[PDB]
Amino acid sequence: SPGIWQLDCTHLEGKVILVAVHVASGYIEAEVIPAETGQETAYFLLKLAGRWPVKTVHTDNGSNFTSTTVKAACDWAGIKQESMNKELKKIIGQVRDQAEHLKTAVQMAVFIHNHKRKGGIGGYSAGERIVDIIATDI
Amino acid sequence: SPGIWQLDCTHLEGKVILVAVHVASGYIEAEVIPAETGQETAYFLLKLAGRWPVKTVHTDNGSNFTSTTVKAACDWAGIKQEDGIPSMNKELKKIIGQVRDQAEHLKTAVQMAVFIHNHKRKGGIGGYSAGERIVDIIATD
Ligand SMILES: Cc1onc(-c2ccccc2)c1CO
Repeated sequence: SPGIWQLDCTHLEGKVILVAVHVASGYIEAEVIPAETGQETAYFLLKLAGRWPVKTVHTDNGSNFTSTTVKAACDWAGIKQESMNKELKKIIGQVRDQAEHLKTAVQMAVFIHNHKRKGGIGGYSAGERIVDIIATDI
Repeated sequence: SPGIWQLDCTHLEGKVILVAVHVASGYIEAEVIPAETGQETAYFLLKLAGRWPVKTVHTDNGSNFTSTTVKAACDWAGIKQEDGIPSMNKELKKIIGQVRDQAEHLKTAVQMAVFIHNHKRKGGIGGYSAGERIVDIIATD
């Protein structure tokens, strides 16, 4: 399960957020982009794979995955194509106040989501789960 | 020393590459930006700090770091900003030169070069890559 990611889209304030969730830990990355395009997705995946060892992404059916540029990026990076963010809507809502731009609220919420300890003393954050899973794997 | 990151910039084809180096591992993260503004740096650091446990940052003390926007982002994320504290730039431009022909746009070749830097075995076949060192270094349990 170490290299499996889920990628999905969300539309807010007539704008687009790509969210990737590392499935075994619930760790996320997100970015706001103007539109859900092949180019934008492919750049996103390339960033992702250069940072974590991505093996497989699960995506929705959308055209932005079928593009020639996304397939070239996947081939180049060795990625094979095949709810956790409902919390991210919520966190985006709780911090919307604290910033002018959406892209800033998005990133603040990613920070909050990844650093938040689940459970009591002895708990782990998503950020800690992902690094532990990967370290263990090696 | 595990939460220390150095920030740096490099220029190419007349655009700004913002680079974050994890000091103890060599792991790099990088984005191409329109210009070295307060806002673009703050946005960069905030994305960084949401992805890794960023305790400290060293800067070249460029003017984008003296901006209130950056200092306010560091604050929010609990990062200690350390301006003026002393290449990767050369090694990265050379890797960029090797993949440059495979990408329409610079930004894309930047992420390809980051990927290659992070996956490269350092030393012999018995060794480990930057991507491997950082997780090993950062893993708490
Ligand atoms: C080989 C290999 O196997 N896993 C990784 C890796 C890459 C990025 C982050 C963490 C691990 C690598 C290269 O860095």
